[PDB]
Amino acid sequence: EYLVSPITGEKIPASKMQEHMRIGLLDPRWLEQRDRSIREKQSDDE
RNA sequence: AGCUUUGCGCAGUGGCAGUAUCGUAGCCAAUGAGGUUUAUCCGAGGCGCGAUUAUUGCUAAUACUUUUCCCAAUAC
Repeated sequence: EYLVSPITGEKIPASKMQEHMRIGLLDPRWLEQRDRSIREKQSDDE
């Protein structure tokens, strides 16, 4: 179902539109925080 | 042709509070979250996890000496 994105404007259909609204608004700082957590929580000695 | 309403942006001028702000390729949620009162009634976010000066950035405070010139006859 060729819809319109209020973020980009591409023609995303009915079902994957919802996921688009969860990804297109995902905070870029979340990626940095998750990579920081991986780097900090996996370099620890037992 | 002004007047005006709603929502959304960009700003400007203020006021208020730092026990709160944000994140959520984690989960659940109008096919119903949560319900202590008004329950054959109300009606949205909630939980877990994470960051932190209980939002985050800047700006400023916490010192003087290198050089470079020299003495001499109108004489056996």
